[PDB]
Amino acid sequence: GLTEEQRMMIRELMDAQMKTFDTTFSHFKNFRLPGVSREEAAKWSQVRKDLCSLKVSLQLRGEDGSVWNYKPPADSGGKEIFSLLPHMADMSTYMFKGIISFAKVISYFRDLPIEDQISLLKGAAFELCQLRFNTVFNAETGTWECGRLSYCLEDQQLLLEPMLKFHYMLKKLQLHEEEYVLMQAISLFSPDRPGVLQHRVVDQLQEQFAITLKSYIECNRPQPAHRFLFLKIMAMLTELRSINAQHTQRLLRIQDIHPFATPLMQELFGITSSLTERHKILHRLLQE
Amino acid sequence: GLTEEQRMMIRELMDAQMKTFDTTFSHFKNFRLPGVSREEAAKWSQVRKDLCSLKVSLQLRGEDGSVWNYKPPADSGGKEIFSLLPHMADMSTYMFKGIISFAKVISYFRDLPIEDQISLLKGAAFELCQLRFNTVFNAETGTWECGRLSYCLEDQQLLLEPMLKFHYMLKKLQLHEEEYVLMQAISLFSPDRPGVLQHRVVDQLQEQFAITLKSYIECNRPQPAHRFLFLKIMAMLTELRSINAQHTQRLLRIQDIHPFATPLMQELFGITSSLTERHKILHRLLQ
Ligand SMILES: CC(=O)O[C@H]1CC(=O)OC(C)(C)[C@@H]2CC(=O)[C@]3(C)[C@H](CC[C@@]4(C)[C@H](c5ccoc5)OC(=O)[C@H]5O[C@]543)[C@@]12C
Ligand SMILES: CC(=O)O[C@H]1CC(=O)OC(C)(C)[C@@H]2CC(=O)[C@]3(C)[C@H](CC[C@@]4(C)[C@H](c5ccoc5)OC(=O)[C@H]5O[C@]543)[C@@]12C
Repeated sequence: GLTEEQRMMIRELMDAQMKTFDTTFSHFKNFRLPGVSREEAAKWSQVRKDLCSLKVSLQLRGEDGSVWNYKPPADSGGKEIFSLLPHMADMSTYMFKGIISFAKVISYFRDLPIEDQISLLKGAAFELCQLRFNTVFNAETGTWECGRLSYCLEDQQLLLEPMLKFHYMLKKLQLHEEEYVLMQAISLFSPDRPGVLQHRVVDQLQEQFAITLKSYIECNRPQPAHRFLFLKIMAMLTELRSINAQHTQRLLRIQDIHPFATPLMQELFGITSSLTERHKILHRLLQE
Repeated sequence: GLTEEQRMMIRELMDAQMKTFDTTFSHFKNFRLPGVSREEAAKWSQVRKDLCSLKVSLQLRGEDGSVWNYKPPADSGGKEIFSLLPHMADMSTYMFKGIISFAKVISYFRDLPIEDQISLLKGAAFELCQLRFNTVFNAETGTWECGRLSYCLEDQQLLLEPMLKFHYMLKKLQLHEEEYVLMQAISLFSPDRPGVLQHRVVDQLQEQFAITLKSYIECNRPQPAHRFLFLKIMAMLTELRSINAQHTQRLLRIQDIHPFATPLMQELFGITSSLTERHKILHRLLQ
C-alpha cells in the first residue's frame, strides 16, 4: 500500500488535474481558423521540413451534429504551408493556460519563489501539454480528440517524427490518470531548467513524485505486461525533454520567417532585465 | 437552316447569357456561411419536411489548394435545420441579379412595359435559376459545381424529390448552350404569370422563341432519334413550372416561422399599392 503522504499527494494532483484540464475543450472559443536567395534558401528548406512533420487536418463538430472539415493544402512552397499556424497558436495558448492553472493549484508549487515558478513553467509547459494531449490521442485513427475539435494526421513512416513516435509509444503504455498526472509533476518539478535558483528544493520535490509513482505502480500493476513500467515512464520523460528542445528550436525557425506565436508563447519560449520583468503575462497569471 | 431573324434572336440570347452568367461564380463573394404551440407545432412539422428535402453538403476549395467541407446535421428538432438558409439566401440573391441582368439585355424584354417586366421576372426568376444551375450539375457525382464552391447531394430514392428528378432528367437530354438559353427565354416570356397585362404580346414573343427552338433542333440535330427532343424540352418546362409553385409555397412556410429571405427575394416572392411601389429594388435594378 501507499503511505498516507503518498495517497494524499496523488489525491491533490488528481484534484488539480480535474480542476484545470478542460478535457472536452468546452471553454476553448474565439480561436482563429484558416481562411475560407542565399542562406534564405536553407532557412526555408528547413522550415518546410519542420511544418510538414506537423501536418494535420482539422474537424469541428457543431452542437447540432453538423461537421466542418478542413484539409490543408497538399503543397510545400509558399505562404500556403502556414495556414494552420494562427489556430495552432491559439490552441497551444489555451492549453498552456490550463497547465499554468494546474501548477498554481498545487501546494508544492504555490510555495516556491515566483521567479522559480516562472522558470519551471517556461521549462515544462510544452512537456505537460504533450502529456495532456496524449490522454486524448486515439492511436487507432491517428487523431487527437479534443471535444468538438479533432486533429487528424494526414497520411510506419510517421514513426520517424520523434513527436509522433512519442505519442504512439506513450499511448501503448496504457497509463492510468494517476500515472499521467505524476509524469506531469515530475516534469514540472525539474531542478535543472534554465534560471531555476532553488535547485535542491525542487530536486527533493521531484524525487518524492518519482517515488510515489514507482510505489503506485508496484501496488496496482501486478501483470507482466507492466514489468519495468516505472523505468519505461522515466525513460519517456527523458525523451519528452529532448522533444521539448527540438520543438523550441523548430518554433524559433518558423517564427523567424513567419511570426505567429502569441504573447504568452513568446514569453514561454524566449522570443524577443530580471526574470519577472521579461515575463509580465506569466507574472500576472501567477499573482491571480 | 434557320431564318436570319431566328439566327439573330439566338445570337441576342447567347450574348445576353455570356454577359450575365458568371459560370465560374468568380464574383459570388462575401456570402454568409453556417457558423462554426398548437397549429404552430404543425407549421414546424411541415417546415421540417420542407428543409430536409433541401439538404446538401457544402465544399469550398481555396486558391491555395486547401478545402473546407460542411456537412449539415440530422433533423433532430430545433433551429439547427435552418443553418444553411443564410448562405442559400445569398446564393439565390446572387443568381437572381444575374437573371434580372439577363432579361434587361434582351431587346424583346426591354421593349415591354416596366410592370410586365417585373411580373415576368417574379414569375420566372426561380425557373431561370434552375436552368442555369442545371448547366453546372454533374450527374455522376450529384454535385452542382459553382466555381470554387460545390453543393453535393448526400445520399434512387432522391429521384422522388421533383427538384432532383428535374436536374437529372434535363441533364440527360445533353442540351446545347443555345437550347438552354432558348429554354430560359420560353420560361421568361410566359404569358400566364400573375399580373401580366400584355398577354397577347407576350404570348406571341414566347411562340417565336418556341418556334426558333423547334427549328434549331430540326436543323442541327441528326433528324431521327432527336425526333421528339423539342417536345421533351417543353415537358421539362411544364414540370419546372410546377416545381416553381411547390418551392414558392415551401419558401413562404419557412419564411413564416424563420425569416431568412433577402430584400430582393422578398420582392420576387411576394413577402411583405402599385406593382412598382411594391417592388422598389426590382424597379431600380431594371433602370
Ligand atoms: C506534430 C503536430 O502537428 O502537432 C499538432 C498536431 C499533432 O500532430 O499532434 C500534437 C497533438 C502532438 C500537436 C500538439 C502541439 O504541441 C501543438 C498544439 C500541435 C500543433 C502545432 C504546434 C507544435 C505549435 C507549432 C510550433 C511550430 O508550428 C506550430 O506549437 C505548440 O506549442 C503547439 O501547438 C502545437 C499539435 C496539435
Ligand atoms: C434541394 C436543395 O437543397 O437545393 C439547394 C441545393 C441543391 O440540391 O440544388 C440546387 C443547387 C438546385 C438548389 C438551387 C436553389 O434554388 C437554392 C439555391 C437551393 C438551396 C435552397 C433554396 C431552394 C432556397 C430555399 C427555399 C426554402 O428554403 C431554402 O430558395 C431559393 O430560391 C434558392 O436558394 C435555393 C439549392 C442550392
